[PDB]
Amino acid sequence: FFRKSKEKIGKEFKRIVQRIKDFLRNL
Amino acid sequence: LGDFFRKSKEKIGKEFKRIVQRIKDFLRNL
Amino acid sequence: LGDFFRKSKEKIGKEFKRIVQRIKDFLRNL
Amino acid sequence: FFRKSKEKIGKEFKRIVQRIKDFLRNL
Ligand SMILES: [Cl-]
Repeated sequence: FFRKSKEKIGKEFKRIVQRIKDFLRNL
Repeated sequence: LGDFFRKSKEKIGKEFKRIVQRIKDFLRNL
Repeated sequence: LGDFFRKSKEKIGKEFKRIVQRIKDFLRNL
Repeated sequence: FFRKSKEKIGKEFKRIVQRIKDFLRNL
Protein backbone atom coordinates (compact mmCIF):
# COMPACT_ATOMS: atom_id res chain seq x y z
CA PHE A 1 0.00 0.00 0.00
CA PHE A 2 3.19 2.21 -0.19
CA ARG A 3 3.91 4.41 -3.31
CA LYS A 4 0.53 3.38 -4.90
CA SER A 5 -1.35 5.88 -2.61
CA LYS A 6 1.16 8.54 -3.82
CA GLU A 7 0.62 7.30 -7.43
CA LYS A 8 -3.19 7.72 -6.91
CA ILE A 9 -2.76 11.39 -5.63
CA GLY A 10 -0.88 12.29 -8.84
CA LYS A 11 -3.44 10.61 -11.19
CA GLU A 12 -6.39 12.35 -9.45
CA PHE A 13 -4.66 15.77 -9.58
CA LYS A 14 -3.91 15.18 -13.32
CA ARG A 15 -7.58 14.10 -13.94
CA ILE A 16 -8.98 17.33 -12.33
CA VAL A 17 -6.39 19.59 -14.16
CA GLN A 18 -7.44 17.89 -17.50
CA ARG A 19 -11.21 18.35 -16.74
CA ILE A 20 -10.71 22.08 -15.81
CA LYS A 21 -8.64 22.64 -19.06
CA ASP A 22 -11.39 20.96 -21.22
CA PHE A 23 -14.11 23.14 -19.59
CA LEU A 24 -12.16 26.42 -20.05
CA ARG A 25 -11.30 25.59 -23.72
CA ASN A 26 -15.00 24.94 -24.46
CA LEU A 27 -16.28 27.87 -22.18
CA LEU B 1 -33.37 27.73 -30.20
CA GLY B 2 -34.74 28.77 -26.76
CA ASP B 3 -34.54 25.14 -25.59
CA PHE B 4 -31.04 24.86 -27.23
CA PHE B 5 -29.85 27.75 -24.96
CA ARG B 6 -31.46 26.17 -21.83
CA LYS B 7 -29.83 22.72 -22.55
CA SER B 8 -26.43 24.40 -23.18
CA LYS B 9 -26.71 26.39 -19.89
CA GLU B 10 -27.80 23.14 -18.05
CA LYS B 11 -24.83 21.15 -19.49
CA ILE B 12 -22.41 23.99 -18.49
CA GLY B 13 -23.83 24.11 -14.93
CA LYS B 14 -23.61 20.30 -14.54
CA GLU B 15 -19.94 20.30 -15.70
CA PHE B 16 -19.19 23.15 -13.20
CA LYS B 17 -20.80 20.95 -10.42
CA ARG B 18 -18.65 17.96 -11.63
CA ILE B 19 -15.44 20.03 -11.23
CA VAL B 20 -16.45 21.42 -7.73
CA GLN B 21 -17.37 17.87 -6.50
CA ARG B 22 -13.99 16.45 -7.75
CA ILE B 23 -12.07 19.38 -6.15
CA LYS B 24 -13.82 18.93 -2.75
CA ASP B 25 -13.22 15.13 -2.82
CA PHE B 26 -9.49 15.65 -3.75
CA LEU B 27 -8.93 18.29 -0.98
CA ARG B 28 -10.75 16.35 1.80
CA ASN B 29 -9.57 12.75 0.96
CA LEU B 30 -6.57 13.04 -1.49
CA LEU C 1 -1.34 -2.65 11.96
CA GLY C 2 -5.00 -2.57 13.13
CA ASP C 3 -5.27 1.08 12.03
CA PHE C 4 -3.42 0.17 8.76
CA PHE C 5 -6.24 -2.36 7.98
CA ARG C 6 -8.99 0.19 8.86
CA LYS C 7 -7.40 2.93 6.62
CA SER C 8 -6.98 0.39 3.74
CA LYS C 9 -10.66 -0.71 4.10
CA GLU C 10 -11.75 3.02 4.26
CA LYS C 11 -9.72 3.90 1.10
CA ILE C 12 -11.22 0.86 -0.75
CA GLY C 13 -14.78 1.85 0.27
CA LYS C 14 -14.26 5.48 -0.80
CA GLU C 15 -12.93 4.38 -4.24
CA PHE C 16 -15.98 2.04 -4.62
CA LYS C 17 -18.26 5.10 -3.83
CA ARG C 18 -16.26 7.17 -6.43
CA ILE C 19 -16.96 4.54 -9.14
CA VAL C 20 -20.74 4.22 -8.23
CA GLN C 21 -21.15 8.07 -8.24
CA ARG C 22 -19.41 8.35 -11.69
CA ILE C 23 -21.55 5.46 -13.09
CA LYS C 24 -24.84 7.03 -11.86
CA ASP C 25 -23.85 10.48 -13.25
CA PHE C 26 -22.87 8.91 -16.67
CA LEU C 27 -26.14 6.88 -16.94
CA ARG C 28 -28.48 9.74 -15.89
CA ASN C 29 -26.76 12.70 -17.71
CA LEU C 30 -24.29 11.19 -20.30
CA PHE D 1 -22.31 22.34 -29.65
CA PHE D 2 -22.47 19.45 -32.25
CA ARG D 3 -19.92 16.52 -32.13
CA LYS D 4 -18.32 17.95 -28.91
CA SER D 5 -21.23 16.52 -26.79
CA LYS D 6 -20.55 13.14 -28.52
CA GLU D 7 -16.77 13.67 -27.88
CA LYS D 8 -17.60 14.27 -24.15
CA ILE D 9 -19.67 10.97 -23.91
CA GLY D 10 -16.66 8.99 -25.20
CA LYS D 11 -14.13 10.67 -22.83
CA GLU D 12 -16.39 10.08 -19.77
CA PHE D 13 -16.97 6.41 -20.70
CA LYS D 14 -13.16 5.99 -21.16
CA ARG D 15 -12.50 7.74 -17.76
CA ILE D 16 -14.90 5.35 -15.88
CA VAL D 17 -13.51 2.21 -17.71
CA GLN D 18 -9.93 3.35 -16.70
CA ARG D 19 -10.98 3.96 -13.02
CA ILE D 20 -12.73 0.50 -12.79
CA LYS D 21 -9.59 -1.21 -14.34
CA ASP D 22 -7.26 0.56 -11.81
CA PHE D 23 -9.49 -0.51 -8.87
CA LEU D 24 -9.72 -4.19 -10.01
CA ARG D 25 -5.90 -4.39 -10.62
CA ASN D 26 -5.24 -3.06 -7.09
CA LEU D 27 -8.21 -5.06 -5.47
CL1 LIG E 1 -12.52 11.47 -13.57
